[PDB]
Amino acid sequence: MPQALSTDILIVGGGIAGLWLNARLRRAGYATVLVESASLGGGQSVKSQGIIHGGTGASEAIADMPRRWRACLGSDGELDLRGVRLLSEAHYLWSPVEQAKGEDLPPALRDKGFKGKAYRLTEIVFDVPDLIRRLAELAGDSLLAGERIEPLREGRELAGLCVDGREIRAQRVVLSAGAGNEALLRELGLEQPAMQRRPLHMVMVKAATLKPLYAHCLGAGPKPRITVTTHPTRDGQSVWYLGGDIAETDGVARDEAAQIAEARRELAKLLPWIDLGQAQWATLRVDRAEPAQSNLLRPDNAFLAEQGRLLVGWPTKLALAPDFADRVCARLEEDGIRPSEHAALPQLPRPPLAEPAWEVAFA
Ligand SMILES: Cc1cc2nc3c(=O)[nH]c(=O)nc-3n(C[C@H](O)[C@H](O)[C@H](O)COP(=O)(O)OP(=O)(O)OC[C@H]3O[C@@H](n4cnc5c(N)ncnc54)[C@H](O)[C@@H]3O)c2cc1C
Ligand SMILES: [Hg+2]
Repeated sequence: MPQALSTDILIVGGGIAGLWLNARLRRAGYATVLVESASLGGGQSVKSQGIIHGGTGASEAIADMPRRWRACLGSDGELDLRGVRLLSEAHYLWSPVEQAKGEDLPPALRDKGFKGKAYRLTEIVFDVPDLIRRLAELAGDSLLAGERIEPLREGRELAGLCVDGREIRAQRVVLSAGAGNEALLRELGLEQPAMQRRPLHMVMVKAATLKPLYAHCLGAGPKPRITVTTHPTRDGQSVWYLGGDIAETDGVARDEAAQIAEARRELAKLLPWIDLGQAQWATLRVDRAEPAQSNLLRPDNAFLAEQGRLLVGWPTKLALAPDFADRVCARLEEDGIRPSEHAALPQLPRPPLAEPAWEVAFA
């Protein structure tokens, strides 16, 4: 028998949404346990491009995100993320806000061959592994590696969970397990809220010759043709990580070589002044985990649902993790749930941190 535990809020899943919420709750005086079955940040989060989007009824929530995340890096934000690494102070639009010129242009667009125009946004780009590291620090002793989860009932009521045979009692249980939310819901005998999986086929290029770039390339059409972010590697090279429309439906249908070949064509057109002849190339397939369209959604918002003492959801964007936290805290607030008194947590087995794919795919 492992030592039984007691807290206020028990969170399942240590990606950005669970970790951010955990940090908010602890800051507000709640006791928590956060349960992760693999590595923290290791589903979608560390695989994101790290861009904090900010672009109004439903669309209000997203618009305020860059300001909110920025605040956290200083003295007066909703979390203490001071000393978290930004990859870039700005993300850019790139066409054929501020119009950027001369040495205000991103390094990769300073070339004389750069025709067309770039626009600087308030949007920010975070080093996600370093973000996750800090949120794990803010978690303190709440963090628990646990693989196998069962419900802990009191009649029909959900009193907590049994994690690797350990009973953990809690006033609420929150499922922030990404793609794992579906099977956890089934484990509780639930089928709502339903989940969808929208795959991406992301491309990574690694070379010594790359110059920093954080941008959506627009042709015609609302959506980015490609989305570039630059990621430094431990050995002193960089990696350009490519999302956008190249990583969507037709990218998904292309195999690795066809997807790489498509990526080479497009970089030769858009950034011909950067020699990729010595570059290494890889791709990455990953599913976005979202509420199904069959749920009651507001689009540019986090999604949350509940059944009894169970709260469950998805941020939809990494950007919107603070909105996911707000939605949980307003339920707690409306329901009158306050911090109670609990024994200190013992020593617990701790989940590992995830590495970014650019360190694993080449190194
Ligand atoms: C390629 C890509 C690029 C993206 N780029 C951006 C971007 O630039 N900007 C932006 O705002 N958003 C972006 N997103 C969206 C963003 O990544 C997600 O919305 C967000 O990271 C999801 O956070 P999460 O914590 O809900 O999910 P996850 O990060 O998937 O975390 C879920 C966690 O739960 C754990 N878990 C699963 N099952 C169980 C279980 N049974 N028991 C215990 N733990 C479990 C997992 O191991 C995982 O760590 C991107 C997504 C992808 C796929
Ligand atoms: Hg472009």
